[PDB]
Amino acid sequence: SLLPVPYTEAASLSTGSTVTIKGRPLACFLNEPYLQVDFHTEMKEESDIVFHFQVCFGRRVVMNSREYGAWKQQVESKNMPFQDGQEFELSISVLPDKYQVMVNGQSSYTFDHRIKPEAVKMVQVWRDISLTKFNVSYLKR
Amino acid sequence: SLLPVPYTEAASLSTGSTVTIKGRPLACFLNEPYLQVDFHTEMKEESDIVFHFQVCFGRRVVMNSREYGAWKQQVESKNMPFQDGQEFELSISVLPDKYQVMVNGQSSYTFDHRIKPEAVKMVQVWRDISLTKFNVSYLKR
Repeated sequence: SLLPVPYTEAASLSTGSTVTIKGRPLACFLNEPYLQVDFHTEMKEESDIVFHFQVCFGRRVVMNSREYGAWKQQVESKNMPFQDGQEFELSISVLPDKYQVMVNGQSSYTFDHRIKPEAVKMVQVWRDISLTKFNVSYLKR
Repeated sequence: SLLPVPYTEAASLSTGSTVTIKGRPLACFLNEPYLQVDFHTEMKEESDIVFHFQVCFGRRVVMNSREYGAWKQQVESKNMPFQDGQEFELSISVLPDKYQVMVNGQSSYTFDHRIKPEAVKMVQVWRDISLTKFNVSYLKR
């Protein structure tokens, strides 16, 4: 749709920041489209990932970090609030201890900080979605 | 790039048909972009899949069929002729007994027919690639 995918935006995060994403899967859930959101430490796509969030729509979600080039301990969830064929609204809030992921207004996943969120310099949203909205909030000190 | 992705084309296949695909991954291999090619029995994306070919670039390839809505026996290969950051040329030939997948001119995967190739009505190419060329040959009786 409107925004380019893969979508990359320079970003800074700290406690109180919110990343808001509105989009739609490009395929029915039977075909297992993916969504991935990565919070990177540099603008380069091969840079480390403080927070990796990968949805296989209809199946599972995996979360991880990639540190000095290596994936660390995977967290896997079978929670699946996303609805087949529907637009979704994803909110990722930076809390003192964790990221909190809201899906269509419902708390759905959390991930404890492994690296300070201040290390983030870039957010990438990619895989099998169209994107109509992306925002990072910058209202807090 | 040039062609829309996801890419869908109505198609017919029989012995001697060749499907030729030229494209490039949208991400470095460290980020595990995917490529998927599905030969469908109807134009609808939820239709059965006579031949499913899914590359996780740098990692593995899985092949399967989806019959009456259900995935059948997965075949997994660790053969990985695709090169990080490079354009690829994929050829899929319909042989009497199997599909043969050539990558950059090199025989790389085969998959025995589970359903007659004459059941195919559509080909879809999707996931994390750009596409510059897609062709189905129609020269044989």
